[PDB]
Amino acid sequence: LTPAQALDKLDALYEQSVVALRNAIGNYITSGELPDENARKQGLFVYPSLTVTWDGSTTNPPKTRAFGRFTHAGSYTTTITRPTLFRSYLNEQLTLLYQDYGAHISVQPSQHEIPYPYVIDGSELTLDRSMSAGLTRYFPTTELAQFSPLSHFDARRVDFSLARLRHYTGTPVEHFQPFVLFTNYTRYVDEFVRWGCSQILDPDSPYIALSCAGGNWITAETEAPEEAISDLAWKKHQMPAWHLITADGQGITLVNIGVGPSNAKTICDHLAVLRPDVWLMIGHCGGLRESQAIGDYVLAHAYLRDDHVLDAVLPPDIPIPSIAEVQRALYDATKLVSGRPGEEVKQRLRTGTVVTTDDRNWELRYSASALRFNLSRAVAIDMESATIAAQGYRFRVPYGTLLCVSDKPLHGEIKLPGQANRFYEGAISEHLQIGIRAIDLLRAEGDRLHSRKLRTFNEPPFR
Amino acid sequence: LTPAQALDKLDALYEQSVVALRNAIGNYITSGELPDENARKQGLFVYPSLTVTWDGSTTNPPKTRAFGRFTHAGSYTTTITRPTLFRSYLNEQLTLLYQDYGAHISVQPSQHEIPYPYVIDGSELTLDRSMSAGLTRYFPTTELAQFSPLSHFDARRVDFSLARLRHYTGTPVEHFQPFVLFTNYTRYVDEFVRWGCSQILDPDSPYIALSCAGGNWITAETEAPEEAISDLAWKKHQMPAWHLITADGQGITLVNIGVGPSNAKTICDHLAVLRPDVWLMIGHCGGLRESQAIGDYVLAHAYLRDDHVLDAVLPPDIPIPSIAEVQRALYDATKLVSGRPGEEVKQRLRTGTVVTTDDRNWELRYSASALRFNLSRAVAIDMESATIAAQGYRFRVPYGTLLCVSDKPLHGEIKLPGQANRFYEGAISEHLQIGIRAIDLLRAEGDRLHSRKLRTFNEPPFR
Amino acid sequence: LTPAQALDKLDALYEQSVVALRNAIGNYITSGELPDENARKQGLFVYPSLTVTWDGSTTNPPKTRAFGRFTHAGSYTTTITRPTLFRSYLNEQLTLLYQDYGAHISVQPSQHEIPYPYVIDGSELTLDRSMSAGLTRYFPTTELAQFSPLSHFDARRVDFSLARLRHYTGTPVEHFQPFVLFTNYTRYVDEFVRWGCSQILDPDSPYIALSCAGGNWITAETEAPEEAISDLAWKKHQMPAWHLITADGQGITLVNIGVGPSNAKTICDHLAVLRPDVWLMIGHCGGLRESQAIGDYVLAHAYLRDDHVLDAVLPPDIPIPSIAEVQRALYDATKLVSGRPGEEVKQRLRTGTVVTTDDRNWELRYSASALRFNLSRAVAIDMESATIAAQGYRFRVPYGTLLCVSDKPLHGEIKLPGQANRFYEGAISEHLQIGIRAIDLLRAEGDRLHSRKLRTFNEPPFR
Repeated sequence: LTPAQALDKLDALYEQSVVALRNAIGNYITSGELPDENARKQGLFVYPSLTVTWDGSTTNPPKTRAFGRFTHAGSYTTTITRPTLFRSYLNEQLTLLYQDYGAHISVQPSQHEIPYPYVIDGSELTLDRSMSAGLTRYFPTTELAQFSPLSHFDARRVDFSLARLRHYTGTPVEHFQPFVLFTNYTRYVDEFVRWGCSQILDPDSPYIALSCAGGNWITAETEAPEEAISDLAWKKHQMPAWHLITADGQGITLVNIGVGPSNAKTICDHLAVLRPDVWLMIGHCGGLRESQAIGDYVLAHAYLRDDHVLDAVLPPDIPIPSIAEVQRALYDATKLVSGRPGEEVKQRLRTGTVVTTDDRNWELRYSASALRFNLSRAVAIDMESATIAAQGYRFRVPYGTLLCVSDKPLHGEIKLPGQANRFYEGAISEHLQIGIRAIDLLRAEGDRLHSRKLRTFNEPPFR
Repeated sequence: LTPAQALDKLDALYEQSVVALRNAIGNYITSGELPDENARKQGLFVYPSLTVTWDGSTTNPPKTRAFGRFTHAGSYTTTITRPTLFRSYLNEQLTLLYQDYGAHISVQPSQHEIPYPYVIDGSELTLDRSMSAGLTRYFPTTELAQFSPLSHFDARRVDFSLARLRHYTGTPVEHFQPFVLFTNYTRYVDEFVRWGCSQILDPDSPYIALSCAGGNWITAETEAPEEAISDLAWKKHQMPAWHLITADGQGITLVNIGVGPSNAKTICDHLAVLRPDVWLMIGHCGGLRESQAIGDYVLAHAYLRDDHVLDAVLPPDIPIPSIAEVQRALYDATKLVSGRPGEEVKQRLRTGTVVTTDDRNWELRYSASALRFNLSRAVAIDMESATIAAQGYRFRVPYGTLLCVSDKPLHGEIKLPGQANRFYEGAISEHLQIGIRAIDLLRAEGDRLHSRKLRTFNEPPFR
Repeated sequence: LTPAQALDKLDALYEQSVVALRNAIGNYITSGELPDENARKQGLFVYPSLTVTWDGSTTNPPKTRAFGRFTHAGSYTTTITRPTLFRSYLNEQLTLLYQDYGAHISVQPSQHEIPYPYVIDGSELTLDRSMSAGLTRYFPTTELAQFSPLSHFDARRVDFSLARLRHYTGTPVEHFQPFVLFTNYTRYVDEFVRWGCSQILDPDSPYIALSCAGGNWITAETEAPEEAISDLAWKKHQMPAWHLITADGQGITLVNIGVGPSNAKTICDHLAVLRPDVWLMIGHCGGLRESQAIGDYVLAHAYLRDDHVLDAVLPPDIPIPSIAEVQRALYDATKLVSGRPGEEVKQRLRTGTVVTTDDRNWELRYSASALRFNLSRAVAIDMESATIAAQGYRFRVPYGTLLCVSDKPLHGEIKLPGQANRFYEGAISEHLQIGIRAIDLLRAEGDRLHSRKLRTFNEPPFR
């Protein structure tokens, strides 16, 4: 079976099942009819299954490629969902294994049923208690409990996160671009939207659309480009997102994750299933060194993890490295945008260890932290960095952090983003531009972007 | 010196210093003039100091009162800030020690200077780098490096939190009421404002005003009571607050803390300095038992602390108890507001252990958590409870938690806040009313509210 | 006082004290005469003391330099030993502070006496028990329990390590060069000596001498350059060293630390006092990825610390970053020497996380380690790397690791250093050359080499 063939059969089996599940739900609601356990056993409400097999012998198998590689010979399978949505990705991946390895591709019904909530296209159902109780009782519901994996996530895990992304983001998952930017300050999105609307108008710019948290779709032929940032978004969605789309889907997605490790973890948990090409943390931080000035930039080369939120799945003694590719991009982008070539940057940019804490009022316990700050040669403190970085590491998503000093806790200039602090607010536009330029630089690097620094021993074939 | 005298002298010394500091700042800005180190040594920019002394001999000293008591004989002192703001509190406290113990009160300049940022009534003065550098260099600044304590917080710690409360809350600290309600869902404030505006209109209701996050002040003689909830509030402030004020300052303050342990901890750190009479957690949770129905209520009698955020200052093995007074109020209010002719609360209310986690996607690791959930006899899971409760314990603020099941993760009904949930949205109004009634019941209890369950061995004299 | 003046006075006071101490010892040995407690109180047997003071005001103080900087105004002092030995270093350092800050330099007797064992130049005066007991009783001994630090180490700590370096190394501390190479396989020194002797003969090469472990001094005018590697060295010294010296003392020192974290830690502890410019780990490792071929190179970008030896002074959760400057040099040198121009290095060079263990037979417990190897995305495993890197971090000595796969434990190719390993043995010469070329590249970078990534908050003025 070939890539295009597999994709078509996945589409077929998927659509068929969701349509079948919808009907059953409809019938149960209109009359009280239940599906026959026999047809289900046949794969009535089942996700398609993709299996790739490799004999284990090829002339010269790619030994340098970061993804689309095989560690050993055997069969790799995985349940698939939303084939159309992942068309490109699945094509690209299956193609790599088909050609470079001459792998056997096969598609068939899985043993896993699609939880009914994921097939209800419109809105969540709102039947009376007796009705809901019946649905959860006779239909496929989510099951919290959960020879080789072909990809990082299975169908259920992906459907789970797609629903969440939409809810938290107030945006359709189809609009998400491969290059992500995370911010922890509302003004960054103000600046992003402005620069975005502007780009849409320039006929030379690839940016043709702007998806907005809340539903707004802005294009070059839109009447009132002011509805871009509807204040209602921040009340409806916890982590508002904005997508600057391009025809080839190589735009920039910006998510305002807010503040705290909890949110940073959560958003990455879901965004990971879209297999982004990279996500950068572009936000404010507290400068810990006497020589830093508000408005300066910090490029993180390591993290002191005091965020706790990931300690169970990724112990604090596991090193989270930097991605050279991303570091260079971040560094060069700072030279370019900040208008200071060579090593003039040194006066505006500091590269060092960032401390991420889950305690916003960490200042009330400075003495208790001082030793570790010193021990780690801390240069700045924030609340999302390490988390974003750890998640990128966990999910194989290139990551990086370029923060901007919004204050100096240890040197009297204590403040809080969202108050009277002109030197930081004046840095915002520039800061955002550095992130955007880094993305441009990385987007150009093509495949060089992804390296082997994130691969595990049992790394799945799909990127 | 008597209470009223002490209060007047504190007011005098305080205003004098803040005025002196403003002048010095103005002079330095207009000309470049610096204050003379001699006048400062005299207490030019200094916080007033309040000292209460007790000989150690009185007929029958209160041995049962939770607060306003002396452990031993001696002198107790503390720097004071915003005497006017704390007029009632300070009066009530000094009065108890003055009469019941015949204590000696004295007010004098302290050795601590008021950090200039706290005297700048308006926003920050827009100064260039050279100017700011000078201010932080020649004037008092907030420093992290920080006979017996008279109160829980000193002037600097208090000023620090007052500025914060205003920023996070979008409200003036003068409007905060003694009875606090914390919510984690935007709809609760919608319901609170509605019920509030309504009360303001009822001539029999003590509620005469409604302070709104953002600046709005609604009274019985206000034209458009719709500006109560300005959507812009949720963009400008992280933890919007609303105060239903009464003439005697015994109203109800509601803060939407949002989601996560980080925020819960932060807000409590600052709100603690206003010495609230009680704070209740009124939010949604996930029901963990199959016999629970969406919309049911959970009264927490214990907490499994998986929030991490407070592990350093309060180890997980330190037991956080329940306050019987608050429990009864919460239980009775559930009977009253929810009460139905032919039924017992047991069918709607479950009393048990709540798990508070910093991991929103804890479901992705159920197996790893299952043992502890069982071990703890967990009944519900949320993200703020334990934190609010632990902070209450730490700051001696009676606390309680009454949650409402918004979904059942372990039983095929995963629903998210804001998603279409017929039976949880329908419970919000009643839920809020239970909180409000519990407050009413506690407000009536007068002093019974506060007990000795929160006192430490070195408990300060002031409540 | 000027740098040159300070150096002369340090030399004077130092020589004077060591001479005074020798006499006193001589007198006690020949007759039984004890020094008078009065002359001692005057600084008879005392180390010189160097003090630098800074008013705290300078036009534009260096805010970018990695070393020779002041954090605040005040006085910095330290006891000094072997001024002649450290002449260059002390000169360079005092000069930076003298000119760039116009600092006040002063030299005077300290309150610390030189332990007599450090003044016994030969150490060959055998004394009976009664005599030794007397010496330790009436003279300055090495006390184990040993206004702001001017440098990282004090006179006693330095003397302590200089003695050790000589003993372990079988070399005079005066011969140590600023650029260090650490190896864990004897063949690397064979290759180093060969390439060294050869360089000494080329009239264009800066290398004019070769100090050998054991005592040999080889020059362009030496008869038998075969005595370079005397087999007796490996029996006499635990960590033999070899120095390729140049007229300006910018050669290359190579130390064969052997195997194990204990040795790696120990050698660094002592070598640190000579304030090297950099030290690189050039040794073999086990390749953990099936795509790696024996002979391939591993550039470490992070370390999984399973060495234990440094856990107490540097907790495993403290991140040990990579030094970009060193990483580039190592990377570039691999391109140049490995003659694989461009991105083709990828096939020979793998950049990733290295696991350092103190358990050579770790293979007997693979299952127990597999989880962490995977968790850390381990690429190779060795026994010195992390330790060397940690020590570099702790002592502010730029560091880096470029290992060469000598075997593949996880893939049926286990090989022991010294066994017939066609593809590892054939790469040793190339490997060593990569290290040497990295040093050449770094040596050219001048001051760029040192960055601020290693500075602590209380970082001493001296490099």
